[PDB]
Amino acid sequence: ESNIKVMCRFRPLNESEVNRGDKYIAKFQGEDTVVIASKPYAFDRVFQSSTSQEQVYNDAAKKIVKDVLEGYNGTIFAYGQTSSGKTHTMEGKLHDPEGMGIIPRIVQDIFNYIYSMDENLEFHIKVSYFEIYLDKIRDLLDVSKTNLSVHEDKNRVPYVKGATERFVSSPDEVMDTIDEGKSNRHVAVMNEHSSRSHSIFLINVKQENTQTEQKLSGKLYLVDLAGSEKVSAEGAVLDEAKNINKSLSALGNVISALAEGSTYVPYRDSKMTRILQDSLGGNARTTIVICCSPSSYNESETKSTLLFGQRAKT
Repeated sequence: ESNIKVMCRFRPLNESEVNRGDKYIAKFQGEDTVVIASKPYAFDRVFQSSTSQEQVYNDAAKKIVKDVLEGYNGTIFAYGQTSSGKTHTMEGKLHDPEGMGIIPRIVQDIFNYIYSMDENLEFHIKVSYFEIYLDKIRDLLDVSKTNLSVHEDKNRVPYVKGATERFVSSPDEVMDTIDEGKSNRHVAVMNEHSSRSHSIFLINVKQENTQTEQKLSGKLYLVDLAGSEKVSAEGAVLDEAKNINKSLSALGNVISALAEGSTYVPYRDSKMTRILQDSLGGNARTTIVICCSPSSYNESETKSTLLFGQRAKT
């Protein structure tokens, strides 16, 4: 009923960390569940370390991509604490086909589809890239715009006023756009390269059918979530933490309302969920990719992650 799928990916394992003296802590009872500290967590799918990039994309994103090319909206969330493998899962290696993670594979599927239609279909792809930072909407493609707003049009379709829309005509133009924006996202520092905001990448695929003169329009949102911080330097990083946690809780409330089939879903309680209202719940398709470390050293954070993912399971 909810249309939301939660998928948990576990990472290997690496040499540097085996030499520190860590245990694997994660046990699997089938395609379903991960068991950590004797507690079971069931999801829509659990990927162990042997699961390839391509098969993660196939399970998580491929049919969402098809649906947007058929005129639907969709959303993919990436959640994980640092070193959970969130970036390997979402981006991977640029031009490596085995290889590349979810986002470049999406871009590759879209343009293959386009190239294979050629005659019959005319495409215009608009991309946007912005972050939710300290509850402000900042454009990552134009840093001069640091405080945008969300609105609804006449048919209650959400839009970000003033956000940069770039036309793109090839996979390279798309990845370039991603890179420009990454260079502007708020990161920091006792972890390391720690996102201090949520990022939203929008792929808007507009179609016109040559033969029939009929238009199609689909929105695909790629949301990279900053991890919840258990922070009590009591200054700007504090404000960052409290905002990250609130927005995650607001998202979790909506996610949970949808998963439990609530007749009222509280989209209004945060800027992100207002932005995502036509692409999260209803006839939209969503995958939540939560990334976890197997390491014993990470055990409480992957627990934090798993429980957040559970807010979304029916």
